[PDB]
Amino acid sequence: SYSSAFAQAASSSLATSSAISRAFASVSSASAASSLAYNIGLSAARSLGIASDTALAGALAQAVGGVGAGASASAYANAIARAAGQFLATQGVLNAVNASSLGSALANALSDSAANSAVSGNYLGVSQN
Repeated sequence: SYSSAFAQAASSSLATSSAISRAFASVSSASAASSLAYNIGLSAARSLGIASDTALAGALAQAVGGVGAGASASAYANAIARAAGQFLATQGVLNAVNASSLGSALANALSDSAANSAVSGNYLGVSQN
């Protein structure tokens, strides 16, 4: 079970990533959540070198939209890590060498992308207090 191992390491980092928890709590619509998962997924897919960034990010958009708004950071993180998990399994990137630890590597790419959402300085709800 390479997808479950990838999702264990990905979940370990996504659950310690308060920036990803804030990304999912900031949005209040399943299309805003799927669009965040698309934007952070295009960034992760470009950093990882994927030949179809729109298809991997599109699977992450459908993964987050599959639970919909008003859910745990674990539910969205597991949905992303299973959808990335299916994509990296069909690429053969998941292997007995370290399919587990590559889940932490994807969660680090998504964490860089969700911290990078603070570059735009408005999508995190915004405040002046």
